[PDB]
Amino acid sequence: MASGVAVSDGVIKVFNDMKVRKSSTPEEVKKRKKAVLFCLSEDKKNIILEEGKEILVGDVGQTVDDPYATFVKMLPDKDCRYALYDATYETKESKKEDLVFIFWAPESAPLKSKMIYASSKDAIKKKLTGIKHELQANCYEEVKDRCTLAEKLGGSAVISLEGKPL
Repeated sequence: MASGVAVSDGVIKVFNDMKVRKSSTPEEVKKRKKAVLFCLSEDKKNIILEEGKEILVGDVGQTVDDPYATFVKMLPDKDCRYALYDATYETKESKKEDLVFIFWAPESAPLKSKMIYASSKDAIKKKLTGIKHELQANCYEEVKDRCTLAEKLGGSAVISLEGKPL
């Protein structure tokens, strides 16, 4: 075989920011990374992060009518990626948000970017340290389903996944 994968540490650097809501004023809270999509290093054996594959939250009402759409959009089935999505629902009380690790691993992915990632599923967490929530999918229907992603946050009372998507 040829298994192997070593995180570049930074994966935690960006994760430590995803755990918390890096914001403050009204001109920042909207610029929160709703989901950070990672990607296997060039070496093909090191867990690292991307540069231009992170969807914000304010985009929903800034330059993106559908934020959740941007995800699956750049979430092909030929490229296993790791994303830390933080769905925002509005139950019978007030708008909230739940951080989750949308484990995107398309079973139809390339063995040259699948045999690692898959087996890497545990290697990555080595840095996450038992991530709170999670949601692994292998189909646009499973990843592009509000009801599904709304399960990790509690879709019992959730009237919407963003006052629109649901």
